[PDB]
Amino acid sequence: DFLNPKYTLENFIVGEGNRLAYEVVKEALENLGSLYNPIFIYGSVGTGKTHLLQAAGNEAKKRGYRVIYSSADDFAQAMVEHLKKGTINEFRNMYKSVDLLLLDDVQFLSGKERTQIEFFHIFNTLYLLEKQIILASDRHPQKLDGVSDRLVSRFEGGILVEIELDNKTRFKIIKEKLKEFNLELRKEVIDYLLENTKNVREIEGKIKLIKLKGFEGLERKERKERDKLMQIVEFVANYYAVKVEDILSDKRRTSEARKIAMYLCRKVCSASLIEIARAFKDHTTVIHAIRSVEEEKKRKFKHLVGFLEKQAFDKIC
Amino acid sequence: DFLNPKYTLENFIVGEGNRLAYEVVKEALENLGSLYNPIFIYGSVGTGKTHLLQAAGNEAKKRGYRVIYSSADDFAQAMVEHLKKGTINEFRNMYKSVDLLLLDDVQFLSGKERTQIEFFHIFNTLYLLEKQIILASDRHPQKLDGVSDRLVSRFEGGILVEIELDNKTRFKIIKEKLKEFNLELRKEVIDYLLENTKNVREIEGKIKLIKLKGFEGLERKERKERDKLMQIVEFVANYYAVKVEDILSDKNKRTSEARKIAMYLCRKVCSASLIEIARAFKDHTTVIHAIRSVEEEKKRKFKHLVGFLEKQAFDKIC
Amino acid sequence: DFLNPKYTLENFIVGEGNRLAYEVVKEALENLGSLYNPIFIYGSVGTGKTHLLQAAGNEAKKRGYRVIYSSADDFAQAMVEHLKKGTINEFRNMYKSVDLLLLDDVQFLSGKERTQIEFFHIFNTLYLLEKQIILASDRHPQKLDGVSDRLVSRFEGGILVEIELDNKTRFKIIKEKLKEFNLELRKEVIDYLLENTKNVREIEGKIKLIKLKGFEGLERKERKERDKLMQIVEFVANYYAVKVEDILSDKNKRTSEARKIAMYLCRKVCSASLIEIARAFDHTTVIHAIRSVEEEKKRKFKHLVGFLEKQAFDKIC
Amino acid sequence: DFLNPKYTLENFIVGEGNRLAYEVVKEALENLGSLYNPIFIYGSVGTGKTHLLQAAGNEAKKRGYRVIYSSADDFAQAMVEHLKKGTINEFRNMYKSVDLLLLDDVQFLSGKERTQIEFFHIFNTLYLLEKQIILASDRHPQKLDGVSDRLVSRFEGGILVEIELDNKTRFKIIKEKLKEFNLELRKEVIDYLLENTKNVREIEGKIKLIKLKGFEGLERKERKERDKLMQIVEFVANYYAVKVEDILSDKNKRTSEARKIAMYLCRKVCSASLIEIARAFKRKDHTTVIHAIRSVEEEKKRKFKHLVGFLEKQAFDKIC
Ligand SMILES: Nc1ncnc2c1ncn2[C@@H]1O[C@H](COP(=O)(O)OP(=O)(O)CP(=O)(O)O)[C@@H](O)[C@H]1O
Ligand SMILES: Nc1ncnc2c1ncn2[C@@H]1O[C@H](COP(=O)(O)OP(=O)(O)CP(=O)(O)O)[C@@H](O)[C@H]1O
Ligand SMILES: Nc1ncnc2c1ncn2[C@@H]1O[C@H](COP(=O)(O)OP(=O)(O)CP(=O)(O)O)[C@@H](O)[C@H]1O
Ligand SMILES: Nc1ncnc2c1ncn2[C@@H]1O[C@H](COP(=O)(O)OP(=O)(O)CP(=O)(O)O)[C@@H](O)[C@H]1O
Ligand SMILES: [Mg+2]
Ligand SMILES: [Mg+2]
Ligand SMILES: [Mg+2]
Ligand SMILES: [Mg+2]
Repeated sequence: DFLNPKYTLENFIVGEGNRLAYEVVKEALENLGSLYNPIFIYGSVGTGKTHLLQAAGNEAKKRGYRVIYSSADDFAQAMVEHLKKGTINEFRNMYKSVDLLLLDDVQFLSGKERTQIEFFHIFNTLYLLEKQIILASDRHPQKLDGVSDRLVSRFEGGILVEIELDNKTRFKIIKEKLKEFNLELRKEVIDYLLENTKNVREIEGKIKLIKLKGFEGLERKERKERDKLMQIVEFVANYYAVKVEDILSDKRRTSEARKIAMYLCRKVCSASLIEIARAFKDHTTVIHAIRSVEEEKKRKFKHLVGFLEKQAFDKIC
Repeated sequence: DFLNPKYTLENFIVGEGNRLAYEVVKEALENLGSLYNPIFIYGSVGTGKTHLLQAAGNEAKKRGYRVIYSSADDFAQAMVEHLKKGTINEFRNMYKSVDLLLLDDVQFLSGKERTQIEFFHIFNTLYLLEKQIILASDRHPQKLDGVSDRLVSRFEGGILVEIELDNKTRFKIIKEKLKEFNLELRKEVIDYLLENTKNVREIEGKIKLIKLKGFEGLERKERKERDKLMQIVEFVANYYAVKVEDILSDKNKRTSEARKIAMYLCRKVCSASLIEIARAFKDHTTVIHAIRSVEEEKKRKFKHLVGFLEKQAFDKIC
Repeated sequence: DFLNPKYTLENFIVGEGNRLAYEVVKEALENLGSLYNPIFIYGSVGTGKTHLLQAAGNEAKKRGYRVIYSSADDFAQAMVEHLKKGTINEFRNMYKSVDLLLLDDVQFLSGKERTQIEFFHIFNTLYLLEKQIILASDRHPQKLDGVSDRLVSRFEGGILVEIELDNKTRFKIIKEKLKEFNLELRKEVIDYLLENTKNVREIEGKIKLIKLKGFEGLERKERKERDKLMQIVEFVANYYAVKVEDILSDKNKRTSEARKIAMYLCRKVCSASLIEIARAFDHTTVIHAIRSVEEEKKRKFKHLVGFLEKQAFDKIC
Repeated sequence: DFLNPKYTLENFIVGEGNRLAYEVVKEALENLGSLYNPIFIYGSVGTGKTHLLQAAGNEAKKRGYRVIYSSADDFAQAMVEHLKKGTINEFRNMYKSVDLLLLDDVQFLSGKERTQIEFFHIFNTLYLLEKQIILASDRHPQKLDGVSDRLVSRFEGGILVEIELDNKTRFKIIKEKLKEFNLELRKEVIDYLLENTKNVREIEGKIKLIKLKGFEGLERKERKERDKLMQIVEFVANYYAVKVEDILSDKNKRTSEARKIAMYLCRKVCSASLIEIARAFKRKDHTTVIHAIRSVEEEKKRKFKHLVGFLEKQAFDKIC
C-alpha cells in the first residue's frame, strides 16, 4: 500500500471546472487501458490532481487490479537506489506488471535523463499491453521544458484534460464541503470563502478553522492584516487619480500606480511577496515590479517615493 | 507477443507522404524476405513507423509466420539480463527462429557496443536465410552516429523509406481520422487541425479532446495562451517594420534579427516554454542559441533597447 | 545450409579492383584444394567479399563437393555450444569433413582462445589433406591483432588478395547493376552514383530507391541535404581564400586549418552527423580534428570563431 | 595418412641453417631407429619443421615401412576420444607398431598430464624396440614448462638440432623458390624479399603474390605503408638527436627512450597494429613493443605529458 483509502470517486466534488477530468478517470476505470489510455491530468496547485489519481487506483485495488501510485520524484529516487543496489530489473518488471499506472507530479521529470528513459520504457511497455496509465502534472505537456521530446508527444497523443477551478466550480466545492462538515450554508461564509480562496487546499484549510473557532474568528486574522494593505483605497488611489477596481486588474501610466503600491507594502509595511501578491497570483510579477521601481530610481523621482514613504509612516506607524 | 492487434494495415491511412513505405511493406509481406528484405523506415516524431511495423507483424502471425517486435532498447535490456542469467544462447536462437523481424526505434543502438554486435549476427543470420526484416528509426541510417560502420552500411543497401507528412498528405489523415468518430465534414475543424498539427499523435491528440470538450472549447484555450504569444501582432512587427507571416521565416537579416528577437521576449516576459515558443517557427534546438545569442551579444550597442521593450511587454502584457 | 543461392559467379561483377580475387577463386575452384589452398580475401566494408565466398560454395555443392560456409563469430558461438553440450567431437569432425571451408569475417577471431585454437586444427587438417580453404577479412592479416602469430603465418602463407574498387572498377558495377534492374543507362544517372557511393551496398540501394521514387525525385532530396553541407564553397573557402576541391585533401596550415573549421560548422551549426561530415572527405579524422579546434580553444581566436558561428546562424537558419 | 606427398627431401632447400637437421634426418632414414634415433628438431615458427617430418615420413612410406605422423594436440584429441569410446587399447597398439613415429609441434604436450603419460609409454616402447622417433618443436626442450621432467630428459637425451634461418640460408631458399616457379632472378626482387621476409612462409607468400601482381605492385603495398612508418626518420630522429639505424639496433638510455615514443605514435595516431610496429624494425616478439608504450603512460603519472601532446599535434598535422 501507498494509496490512502480516504480518497474516492464519490468523495471528490464535481463542477464544470473538473468535470471532464473526473469523467475521463471514471469513464475509463471501466475498460482499464482498453478505452482511452494515456491520460494526462494537469492543473494549478491544489487543483485536486492527487485526489483524482489516488481515487482511481483505490477503485482498482477494490476491483482487484494490480496497481501502483508514485510521485515522479520518488520513482526517480527508487530507480536510483535499485540502480545502486544492482536491482534495476525487479524494479522494471514491478512497474511493467500493473493493470493501472498512476504517476503523480510528472513535472519533476525535468533534468533527469536516465531517470526519464526508464519511465519511457515502462510507458511503451504498458501501452503496447493496453494497461492503464494515468499521469498528472502542474503544467500542460508543452510547458515541460527539460523533458525529452519523445515523452511530450507521448503525453499529447492521449487525453489532455485541464483542471481549471473557475467560479461556479468553487461555488459547488465550497457548498459541498460546508455540507460535508455539518456547518450551515450562509451567503456571508460562502461569499468570503469565494473571494478569499483559489485552490481546494485553501478552502478546506479554512473550512476546518470555521469548524474549530467559528467564522467571526476568520475575518480578523485573515482580513485585518490585509486591511492594513488597503493601501490602495488608501493613498495611491488619491495621488495620481486611480480607481481601486482598475488598479486590481492588469490593464495599461494608470498602471504605474500599481508598481508603487506593491513597493510601499514591502519596504514600509514589511509584507511578504505572497502577502503582496494577494492584492493583484503569479508571485514573480511583484518581485520585478518592485525592482523596476529602483531600476528607474535614476530623474525627478527619488524624492517622490520618499515623500510618500514618509506619508505611509505617519498614517500607519 | 508485444504486438497490439489495434494497429493494422487497413487501420493505417495512405497519402503521397507515406504511400511508399506502405506499398513497400505490403508487397514485401507476400514473399517475406524474398522480394526485398532489409527494409529500413525513418520519419520524424509520431510519423507512423510503429503503426506500420506493428501492422505488418500482425498480418504476419495472421498468416501463420513466426514474428517478433522489439524496440531497440528493450532488446538491449533483454540481451543484458540473458547475459547475467547466462542464457544468451536461447536469446540468440529465439531471434534467428523467425520469419519476420520488426526492430523499432533502431536509433537506440548508439553507444552500445556489445548490445549492437549481438544484433549484427542475428541480422546476418536472418538475412542469408532470406527471412523478412524491417527496421525503424527517427533518423536516416547515416545520421546514426554511435553505430558500427558495418550496421549502417547494412541498413543503407536494403530499402530506405522516409515518411514525409506535408500538406496534401496530412489532409487525408485529418479528413479520414474524423469518420473515426462523427466529425467527418466541417471545414472549420479541419482547417484548425491543419495549421496546428505536425505529427499524427497531435492529429489524434486534438480530435479526441475535440470530441469531448467540443471544438469551440479548444478555440478559446488553444487561442488564449497562444495569444500572449500574439506578441507578434503586438510589437516586434512595429519597431523594425517586419511583416508577420514573414516571421514564420523561410529564409534577409530583417525577419531574422526580428526572428531571433521575438523568441527572447516570449521566453523572459511571458515565461513560455521552448516548445510553446518553437511553435512560432511553424524544432526545439533553433530557439535555444537564438535565445542565447541575444545576450551572447549583450555586452554591443544593443542593450537598453531590450530593456525598453521589456518594459513595454511588462506593461502591454502584465 | 547457410549458402544462399542468389550469389553466383555470373551474379557477381568483374573489374580491375576485384578481378584478381575473382580469378584466384575461379581458377582454384576447379582443381580444388590442390592448386592453391590458403586463400585470404580482404577489403573494406561492402567489397563483395561475402558474395565471393557464398558464390564459390554454391558452385562446389552444385558439383557435389561437401561445402561449409560460416562467419568466424558463428564458428565461435557454435563451438561453445557444442562444448557446453559435451559434444565437441562431432563438431571438429564435421568441419574436417569438407572439401571446401569458407570462413567469412575472420576479424572476429581477435581475443578468443579455445574459441580460436580449435580452428587451428581444422585448418591444419584440411590443409594437409589438400582440401580447399578460403578465408575472408576486412583487414590485412598483419592487421589482425589478438590472433595467433601461428594463425597469421598460416594466413599470409597462402594467397592474399585485396579488393579495392577505385574509380574505373565501379563504373562497370554501376553499369551492370543499372542493366540488372532494367534501368536506362544515362550520364546523370551514372555520374551521380559515382561521386556519391563507395561500397557496393551503397550502389545497390540508391538504385533500389531510383527504381521506386523516380530519379530526380531523389537527386532533389539527396543533393539537397548535401546542399546544406555545401558549407565549404559557402564561407571558409572565401576567408583565408583557399579554394574548394583543395580542402578535400590531407596536406600546410591554410587548407589543413581551413578544413578543420569547415568540419566544425556542419557539427555545431548544421548539426550534421559525424558520418555526413566525412563525405566532405573513416570517422577518426573528424572527431579529434573538431576536438583539436577546441583543444586549441585555450583566447581571442574564440572571438573570431564566434563570428563565423554568427555568420552561419544568419545565412542558414 | 596425414602425409601430404608435396613434401620431398629433394623438395626441401638446404643451407647451413637448416643443414644439420636435414642431414641428421636423412642420415637416420637409411637406417631407422639405429643411427641417432630420438631426433628433437626445433626452431622459429615457419622454419620448415613440418616439411622435414612430412618429407621424412613420405620416404619411409615409400620404402614400405609403417609410418604415423601426428600433431601433438591431435594426439591428445585422439587419445581422449578413444579413451571415451573405450578403445585406448587399439589406439595404443596402433602407435606402438609404427616403424617410424613423427610427432609434430610438441609444444602442445604442456598441461596435459594423463593426456601425455600415454605418450611417454609409446615412447619407451618404440624406443626399446629400436624404432625411429622424430619430434618437432617451437622451443628447445629445456624451455618446456608444464612437461614431465621425465619426458624432457628423454628429449634432451637423443639428438637436439635447431633451425635458425640466417641470411645466406635464406638466400638459397629465395633463389630456388623463384626458380621453382616460372620467375626470373633479379636484384631488386630477390633483395626485396630479404629485408621484408623472415620465415619461409613469408618468402612464398610474396612469390605467390609476385607471380600474380608483378613487382611494381608490392613496391607500393608492401613499402609505401612502411614509408609512413619511416616516422623514425621524420620526427623521433629529428628531436632528441637519435639517428635512424640507432633505434633499430638493440642498445645509452637516449635510444631506449626514443623507441618507446616512436612506437607510441604509430599506435595512437596512425592506428598501426602491434604486428606492424614490430615488423618495422626490432623484432623479438610482441611483448617488447606493447608493454613498453604501456610503460609510457605508466611513466605518464607530469612534465612527460606536455611534450607528448605537442608531438601528437605534429603527427596529426603532417599525416592527417
Ligand atoms: N474536487 C475535489 N473534491 C473534493 N475534495 C478535493 C477536490 N480537490 C481537492 N480536494 C481535497 O483537497 C486536498 C488536496 O487536493 P490534492 O492534493 O488532490 O490536489 P493536488 O494534488 O493537485 C495539490 P499538488 O499541486 O500539491 O499536487 C485533498 O485532501 C482532497 O481531498
Ligand atoms: N497513416 C496513419 N493512419 C492511421 N493512424 C496512424 C497513421 N500514422 C500514425 N498513426 C497513429 O499515430 C499513433 C502513433 O504513431 P506511431 O507510434 O506509429 O508513430 P511513431 O512510431 O513515429 C511514434 P515515435 O516517434 O514515438 O516512435 C498511433 O496510435 C497510430 O494509430
Ligand atoms: N562485384 C560484384 N558483383 C555483383 N554484386 C556485388 C559485387 N560486389 C558486391 N556486390 C553486392 O553487394 C552486396 C553485399 O556484398 P558483400 O556482403 O559480399 O560485401 P562484404 O562482404 O564486404 C560486406 P561486410 O564487409 O559487412 O561483410 C551483395 O548483395 C552483392 O550482390
Ligand atoms: N627448408 C625448406 N625448403 C623448402 N621449403 C620449405 C623449407 N622450409 C619451409 N618450407 C616451406 O614453407 C612452408 C612452411 O614450412 P613448415 O610449415 O614446414 O614450417 P613449420 O613446421 O615451422 C610451420 P609452424 O612452425 O607454424 O608449425 C611449407 O609449405 C614448405 O613448403
Ligand atoms: Mg499531487
Ligand atoms: Mg515508436
Ligand atoms: Mg561479410
Ligand atoms: Mg609445424
